[PDB]
Amino acid sequence: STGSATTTPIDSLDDAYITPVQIGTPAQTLNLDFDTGSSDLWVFSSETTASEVDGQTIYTPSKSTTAKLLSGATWSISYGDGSSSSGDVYTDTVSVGGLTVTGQAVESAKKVSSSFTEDSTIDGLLGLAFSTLNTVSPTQQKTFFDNAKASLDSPVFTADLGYHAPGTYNFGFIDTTAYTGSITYTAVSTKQGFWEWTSTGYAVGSGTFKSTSIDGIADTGTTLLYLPATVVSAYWAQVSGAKSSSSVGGYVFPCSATLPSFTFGVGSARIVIPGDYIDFGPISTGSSSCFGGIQSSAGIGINIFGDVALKAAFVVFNGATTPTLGFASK
Ligand SMILES: Nc1ccc(F)cn1
Repeated sequence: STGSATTTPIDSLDDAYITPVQIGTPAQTLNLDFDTGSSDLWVFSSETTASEVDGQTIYTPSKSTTAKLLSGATWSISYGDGSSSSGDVYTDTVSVGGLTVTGQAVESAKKVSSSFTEDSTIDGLLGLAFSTLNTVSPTQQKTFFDNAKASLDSPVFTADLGYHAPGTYNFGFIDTTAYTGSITYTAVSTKQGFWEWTSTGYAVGSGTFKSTSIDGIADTGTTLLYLPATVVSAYWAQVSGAKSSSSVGGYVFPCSATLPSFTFGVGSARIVIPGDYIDFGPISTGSSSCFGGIQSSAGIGINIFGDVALKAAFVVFNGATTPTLGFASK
């Protein structure tokens, strides 16, 4: 089998991407944030504290003839932005773009933190990291991809995120029309539960490529590109007026600037992020100071190839016996 679904930026800055997902019988369609950095499929629900729901579409398990409560199971997750959610668990039928998993664990939120409530466009998350990170207790549950993998034509899922435009998540096949050149595959460590790989280096704009190993994760659920302080300083040094702002929480730059591209290495291959992809707009409404899309990982403990990086590429999440990651230009 295969599946294919369109993924769309939630706003004019590509702050995140949502993909429609059918849950239950009859289907209930929720727009979920596909997150290769986490491993829980959780949704806003009929059980979510009312004051914490503000415009999201909810899953109502009592209206699904295929929903079954997973007895005694609870879940609780926290993310790198300080947000969190928790609740109980059902199993139900989940479909993405034509691909169906029966008995998928659907984590129903009883509580969500303020940043989830305040985002009316995201009805939940669909985790696509490794199932070892799933938070369900006392019996850990598998991701949608892990459950579907054996049925797929090929044990892969691909991310083709758009810049200011729709894109595609495919399951079970590689669309060879969706990229230029070839796909370069690179090794993955699953030991932290992430799609953790090692970039071979970087360049800023038209500058010299620096060969240097940068261990990091391919994370569709993180908006920005988080890299070592040395790399980030080298990038922003090329932008007149750019500075690291403690008050704002990262590098800012004049909104009047035209940004240089940023290249990262995948083996001997190169992915070029156009400069415009690095502009995240005014720091506050009407400001002429703009927030940068490349930020230091120093206060994080891991480098993160988030959407800024991934949207410049066609990315293969290869769940073969030995998982790997593939990147192509597009
Ligand atoms: N980096 C993040 C932040 C929030 C979330 F839900 C997932 N990933």
